[PDB]
Amino acid sequence: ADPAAGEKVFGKCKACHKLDGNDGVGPHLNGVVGRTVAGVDGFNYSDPMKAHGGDWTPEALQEFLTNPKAVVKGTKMAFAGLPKIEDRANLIAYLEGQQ
Ligand code: HEC
Repeated sequence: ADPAAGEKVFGKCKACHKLDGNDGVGPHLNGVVGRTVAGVDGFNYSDPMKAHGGDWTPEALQEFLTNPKAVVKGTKMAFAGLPKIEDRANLIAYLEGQQ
């Protein structure tokens, strides 16, 4: 629930994601909470991501951020994961502020 702490955790995402609407290694993450999974038009998602379905609910997001390949097997997102629930919670709060 701490957006300020979440901002710091986002430092682990900035190498591939932006919050300014621009897509790069990964799709822009501004407005990602509750967003259709694989919903950014034009971004070249992996087949597993496109087949996942549903939305990026806070729960779906926290699980994915703990272990990306366990939630979306075969994803092209090469991030090891955030093992601490507090870090995931704070990051999600930060993302929610950037909706
Ligand atoms: C590059 C080395 C990455 C790092 C570090 C992080 N992410 Fe990522 N992410 C990356 C790619 C290439 C992709 C597409 C994956 C695919 O299989 O197509 C993604 C995707 C996401 C998504 C899905 C977004 C959607 O529009 O469906 C999310 C929610 C996401 N990434 C979140 C995220 C966060 C919060 C990170 C820091 C903890 C993070 N990613 C790091 C590449 C990379």
